[PDB]
Amino acid sequence: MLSFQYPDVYRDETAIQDYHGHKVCDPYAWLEDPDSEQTKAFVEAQNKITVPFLEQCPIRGLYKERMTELYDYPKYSCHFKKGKRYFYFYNTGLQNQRVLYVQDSLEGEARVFLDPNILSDDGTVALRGYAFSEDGEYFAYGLSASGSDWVTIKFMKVDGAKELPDVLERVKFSCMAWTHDGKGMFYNAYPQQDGKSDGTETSTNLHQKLYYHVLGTDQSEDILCAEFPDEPKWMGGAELSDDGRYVLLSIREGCDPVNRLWYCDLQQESNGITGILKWVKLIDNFEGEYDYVTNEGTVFTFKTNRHSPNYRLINIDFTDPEESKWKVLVPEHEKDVLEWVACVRSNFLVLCYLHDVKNTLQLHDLATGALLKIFPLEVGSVVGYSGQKKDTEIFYQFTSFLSPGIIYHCDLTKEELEPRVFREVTVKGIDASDYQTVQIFYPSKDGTKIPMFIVHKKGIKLDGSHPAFLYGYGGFNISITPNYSVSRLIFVRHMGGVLAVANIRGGGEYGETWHKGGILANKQNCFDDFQCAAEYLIKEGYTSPKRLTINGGSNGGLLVATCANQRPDLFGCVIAQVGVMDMLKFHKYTIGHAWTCDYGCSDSKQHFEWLIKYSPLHNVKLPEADDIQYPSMLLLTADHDDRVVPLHSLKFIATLQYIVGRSRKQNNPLLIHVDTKAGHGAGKPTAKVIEEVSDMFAFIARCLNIDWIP
Repeated sequence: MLSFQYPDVYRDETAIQDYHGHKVCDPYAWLEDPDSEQTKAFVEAQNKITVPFLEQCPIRGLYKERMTELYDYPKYSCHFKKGKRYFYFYNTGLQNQRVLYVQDSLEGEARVFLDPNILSDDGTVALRGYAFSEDGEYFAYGLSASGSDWVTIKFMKVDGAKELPDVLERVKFSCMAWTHDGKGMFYNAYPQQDGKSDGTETSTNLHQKLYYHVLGTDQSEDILCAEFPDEPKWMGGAELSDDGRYVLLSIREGCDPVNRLWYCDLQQESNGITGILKWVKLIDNFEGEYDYVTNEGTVFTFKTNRHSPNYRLINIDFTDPEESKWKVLVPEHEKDVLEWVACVRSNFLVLCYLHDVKNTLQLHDLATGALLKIFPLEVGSVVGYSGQKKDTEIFYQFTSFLSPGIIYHCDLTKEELEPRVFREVTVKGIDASDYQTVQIFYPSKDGTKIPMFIVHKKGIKLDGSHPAFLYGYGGFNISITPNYSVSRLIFVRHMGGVLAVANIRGGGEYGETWHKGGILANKQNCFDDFQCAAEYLIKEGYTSPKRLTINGGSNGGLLVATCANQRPDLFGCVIAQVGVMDMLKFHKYTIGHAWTCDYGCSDSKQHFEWLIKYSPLHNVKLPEADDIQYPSMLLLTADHDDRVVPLHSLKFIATLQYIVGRSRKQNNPLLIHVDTKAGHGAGKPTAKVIEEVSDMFAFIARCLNIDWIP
């Protein structure tokens, strides 16, 4: 098949670093500089071979045409109310960015409120965060360009959708919260730094501070309200209590699901917000997570994991704050994870649980925590919710593997609560009834039972003949729950494929114990779990190694790259998106310091010894057996991915092509595609999403020689 040559790539054989006596050579360290002529030429040369490979075969166009047809369906978010108006997001089908609409009543005619598509023709300027004033009359929103995490905050008056002059720069990883007097808004920003701040730099992000912006002033006038000069990794996010009386500051240091919780009683400020607030350090350690739900006077309800790995609700009275005095409002469940909680209609709580990787939704009494109502759902996920304390209704959106899903509405003023379908769209071209979703539990190496969803055409024979696409993430307490993907359903229907999603350890599916089971010294459990998922699909006859593709992104990109090194015999194709590949250096760049809770950090001798065993960049090795080569691999990244800097994928592909690609037995391609004007993924325009899925499935089809099934 391979009718191209890999690019010349210089090896700096002098690049050696000692880690606690262990010498590590890094011959492609120069690819860490995105701005050099050398790195730019590398990217150019790699794209020059990848693009013709992906575009050459007619199946890419067949896939793209079908994706363009099938993805063209109306896409709505839940309605939410702010002040006297309702809002929702809506994409007519193929707009690059969804549009924010407003109406003056649920009966009322909608109009465009914010349309990001007119901000850039290629749709690479996207909304990233927003906050309405308490009265709903003013609106702040973040914009990111080219997929960067950097944000510019802009402002509008809601009535008439009027642009205001206020602009806030240097915003990243920011909360936004208006004080209820309508004077101004809390937000986070970083200090000025040398070099670029556009998403193409690798500079580490430290010393984030909390500011207050008074509407109608220049950013230079903003008040510094909190800073942590002795703790450069701390990040303090502010929110207002539901009654507007207290600023609650949640301080985090990295990815650990824990936070400090400080508060400021605004009534006690000497003269309004004029400098560092009189913070009361209610919870002044990183031992537990405390997520504000609501308060009634000084009694504050928090969702917490403090000695409760599946989470629970507690009340802390600010007048009697010692731990032995806290009240348990809704105890921890033995198995089900309490995912989130909202307070609505003054004295209702909405609780969303995860029960064996499917969501349930119920209403509880605020005063006692008693269960009041179960909202019936099919098997799938709750992916949207609206309803705050002053609201008298909820909206929530359900989705699953086989249907775009349903938006429900429930009027909570009625004696008998009757949720009703509010919006439901069906995708013509896909008949959900032709397919089924099953959940199985398979044993990992150490015997732990791991959940997996499998989606396939009804009545297939389990004879190993089918292409399969196995997805995993496995980290950061993230649960991978059912979601709707037209792109994956085209693989099922038009490529005869089987979809699988493995809920491996490191995730949040079974609470904090599931997370801890796949981090730090136990990170290898993630990889073992995922390899065991592949073995299950093979043994049970869904697929065979030569027909199996694995995919993951970010921490999931690390997952599939590691699995390619550890078990190249198990996979036909590997697609690693925006992956962390250099586990010895990840903490040096942008926000990578925040991932040490899951990975550790190479500065520690103990951690180095875990990391070096699985780091993809440091474990590329020719398979011993003459009859085994590496799977076909495709790495996808982009030049403004400032979440996972692209050097990770650049150095990894250079290493793959040199160590493995040069071998005579290697006939499967090892390729990278580096996109422009894009980043880690959030906010990617529809046009780019379509190109990306078309590339992925064309790669699979070509490498595995799969015929299109029209």
